[PDB]
Amino acid sequence: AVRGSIIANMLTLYPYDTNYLIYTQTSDLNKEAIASYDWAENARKDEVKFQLSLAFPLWRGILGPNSVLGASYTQKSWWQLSNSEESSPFRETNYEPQLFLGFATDYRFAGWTLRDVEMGYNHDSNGRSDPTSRSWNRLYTRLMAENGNWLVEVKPWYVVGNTDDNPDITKYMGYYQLKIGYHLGDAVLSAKGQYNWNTGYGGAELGLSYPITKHVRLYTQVYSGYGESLIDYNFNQTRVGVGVMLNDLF
Repeated sequence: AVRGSIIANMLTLYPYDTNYLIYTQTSDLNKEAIASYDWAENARKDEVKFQLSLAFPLWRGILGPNSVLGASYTQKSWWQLSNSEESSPFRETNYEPQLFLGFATDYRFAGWTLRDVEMGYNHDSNGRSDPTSRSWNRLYTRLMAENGNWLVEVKPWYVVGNTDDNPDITKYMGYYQLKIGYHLGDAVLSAKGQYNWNTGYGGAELGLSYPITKHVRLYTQVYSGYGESLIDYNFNQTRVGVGVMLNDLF
């Protein structure tokens, strides 16, 4: 089985990243970037945030017994539920589809065991038009290794193609994302961050989850920093939220 291995599992729908629904409250709401929306001025700091993440095997065995041509779809949304006055609109959705090539490996080194090696294309959108449109594409490599109750993932990338809606996004995002998971009994502690040294901008996301049932977990999240979403890429905030989860990191 190997817990947390996206590619191994991938070799009923398949999860990719985590899936979850939480009720959040942000330290501040970026009214500036969404000022062109009629409702923008009466925007509240409490939103429902949720994420879906599916993985789809397209061609298993394309380069051997442990490889796969695959695709994923991760979608995050921030919803102004409590804002009944404006018709509880969606503030923002990020659509993040990937086309990739992944390997279920077993390369051991220093007690660690590298289990996923994945290389592909990444497109990340917010589906809006001008002037609220946000977008960037990336060639990345996702690398995951395990060690007992530890899981560590590193996903470096190279920004490719056009970035006109957010030229300087890479200034706030960085060139890689780092995940740390920890298995305290059935509780999963998780750390998700990215940071650009040359600029000093970045952001982190802490998390704690515990099962209620075989398919549902209690979950709490704390995001703090830049780039929580595309429309808030150049905007800092601390958001905290509580809700439910299907699958975590492992």
